[PDB]
Amino acid sequence: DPLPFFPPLYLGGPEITTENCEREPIHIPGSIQPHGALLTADGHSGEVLQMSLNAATFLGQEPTVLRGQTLAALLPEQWPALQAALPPGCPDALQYRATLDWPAAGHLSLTVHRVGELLILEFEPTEPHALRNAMFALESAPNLRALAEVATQTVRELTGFDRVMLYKFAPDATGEVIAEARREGLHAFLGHRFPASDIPAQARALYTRHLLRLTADTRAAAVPLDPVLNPQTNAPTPLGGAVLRATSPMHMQYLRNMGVGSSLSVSVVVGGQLWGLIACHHQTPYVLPPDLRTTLEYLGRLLSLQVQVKEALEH
Amino acid sequence: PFFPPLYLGGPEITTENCEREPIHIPGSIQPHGALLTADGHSGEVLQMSLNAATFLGQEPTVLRGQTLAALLPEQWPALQAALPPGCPDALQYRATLDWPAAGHLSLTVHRVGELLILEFEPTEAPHALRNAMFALESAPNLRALAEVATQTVRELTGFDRVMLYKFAPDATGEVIAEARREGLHAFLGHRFPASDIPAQARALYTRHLLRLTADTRAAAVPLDPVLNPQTNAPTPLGGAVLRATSPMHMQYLRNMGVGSSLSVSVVVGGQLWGLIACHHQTPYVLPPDLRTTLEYLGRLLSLQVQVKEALEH
Ligand SMILES: *C/C=C1/C(=C/c2[nH]c(/C=C3[NH+]=C(/C=C4\NC(=O)C(C=C)=C4C)C(C)=C\3CCC(=O)O)c(CCC(=O)O)c2C)NC(=O)[C@H]1C
Ligand SMILES: *C/C=C1/C(=C/c2[nH]c(/C=C3[NH+]=C(/C=C4\NC(=O)C(C=C)=C4C)C(C)=C\3CCC(=O)O)c(CCC(=O)O)c2C)NC(=O)[C@H]1C
Repeated sequence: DPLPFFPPLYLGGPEITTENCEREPIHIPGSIQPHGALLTADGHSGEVLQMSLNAATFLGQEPTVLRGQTLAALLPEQWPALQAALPPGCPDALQYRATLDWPAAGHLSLTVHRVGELLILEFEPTEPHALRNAMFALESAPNLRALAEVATQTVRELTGFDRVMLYKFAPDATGEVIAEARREGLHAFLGHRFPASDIPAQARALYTRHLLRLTADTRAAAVPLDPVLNPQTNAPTPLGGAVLRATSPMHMQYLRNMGVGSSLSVSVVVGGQLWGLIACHHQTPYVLPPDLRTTLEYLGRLLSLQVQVKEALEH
Repeated sequence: PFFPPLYLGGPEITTENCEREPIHIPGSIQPHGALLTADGHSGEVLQMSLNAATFLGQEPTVLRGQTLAALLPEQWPALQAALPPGCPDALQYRATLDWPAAGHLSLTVHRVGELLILEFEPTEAPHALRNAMFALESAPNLRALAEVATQTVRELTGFDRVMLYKFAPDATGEVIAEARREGLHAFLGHRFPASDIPAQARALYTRHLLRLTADTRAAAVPLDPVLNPQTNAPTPLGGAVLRATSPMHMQYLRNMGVGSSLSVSVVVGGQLWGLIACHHQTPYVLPPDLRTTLEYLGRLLSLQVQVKEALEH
């Protein structure tokens, strides 16, 4: 039965059990994963409102100094570019990316998107023809099976992940592993099917709009935003569009129990519906840098197109 | 059918026999790169472009005996695996060579039956592609998508004019969006007859998705031999971007005052929906890595055109 979200934990909401799965407001956890930092800022003035508690250590500045400046002063070269790329009223799915040379922290990748009157800024550390070669190989795959196999093998070669599966949704939202590339010694998940509650309904809706999400370390504690609520609204900060957003504790226990240290997945979206997932596992924690993740994002789109094409060749 | 090419004493091309020019077998290439053909098994260099000596820095005869194994040691096994016998002519493999004579070359290979076609071009060596991809996806409708696409391509390439040219059901073409330098004529809204892009050229554009003319006044460079030794027949060059452009179509560019021209197929439901069409007033060799960006954009636009057309119908 579909039911509306509970309030999050920090607003006195209940703790999540197997009973109330579909009602966890996973998009507003009030916290991020510790391998990057996040700031929120007023979309018109550029006043800095919220920051992750670890921000001082990524950005090399005291909180009170950060919060006391506008983005115009903090990001003089990027602030006008942000404002042109992310105009008021734009969708929350639109992202702008730049690379910064920050004194204390080396090269940072900056990813920005806009939710209403809020700008959300994510900072992460950042670092030949493999993509072009893959694009052509995907297109020349003769059928859906060969496409799925080429796609899994390519992603594994690009990333070094221990296990890469193509996980396809059935009409009842159960899912099945239809191809996989895996490290020697791992047991096969090929042909196994998994029940529709394994990836509940509010996560599938979110995965149709925001196409990549990850868990770099399944044992890492989440880092709170400070303050936790958006001071504009005294309400929760929407993080569904932020790759740094903390992962559901329910989902992290599910991965730990499987022996997974690091998890990543790309959505494959066909005709406006979530067709499947490029799902990756690593046994140890593992951070895939932003520019490599971009390659996977591009492959997500290519695969969406090629899945349509291969399936049309099939009636 | 097709007329024989000129160099096999076929008729010269007019506006009476527009549909019958064998644009895939011109026997020559554009001079900003070099092409070798080679045997699929032996790696034996069978044809070369008369200009190969320039790019490769090799005494002419040296090449036309040697083997790819010898000539490209690191690459030759990769090719063997990447382009297995029986693969499609559409499948391409690329690498960057740090080659003694020329700082860096791009190498592009595909296979047509028993022949490997190798293309060499100068090359080199950020977020504009990722930023463009998200911009295309958030365009609210087909019109805005067209506008974003043309603007994005112009910004990435510096081309004087970028158009989105859409085919009607009878192959009548219409410029539905345009991004252009100040002080050019506007081709926005204009329609053009179907024979401007003749049937045999639309079929080729459905399979091989990027073509260009780097300099509309440059002479083609012959293949030597012109005929493939294997077959004593013309080498198919339809999947080669270095392939010489139809003199008929270069005359049409010169008469417009274009000095360089590039397009990308937008393919939807197995059919040619439209072209990303680019103009430069002067000669312009777009480097291979930037062309790759446009090739990606072509696929992304193909996806988004279907998405956007579905939310009208
Ligand atoms: C009562 C709650 C439960 C629950 C919640 C939940 N699950 C996700 C997301 C995912 N669950 C996945 C499950 C699988 N992993 C596999 O390897 C297989 C099969 C081989 C299955 C079925 C997957 C793949 C995802 C997507 C993310 C990923 O790829 O790692 C969420 C949302 C997480 C978030 O967005 O932060 C939630 C809340 N899952 C259950 O099984 C029950 C106990
Ligand atoms: C007797 C045959 C004729 C003919 C042949 C021909 N045309 C092409 C390719 C193209 N023609 C194009 C025409 C236009 N360019 C524009 O900018 C506009 C309008 C604003 C039109 C109508 C285009 C866009 C192409 C595609 C290639 C490109 O982007 O430059 C070929 C194929 C050449 C090749 O692939 O090597 C041929 C044989 N064109 C005619 O107009 C008649 C006279």
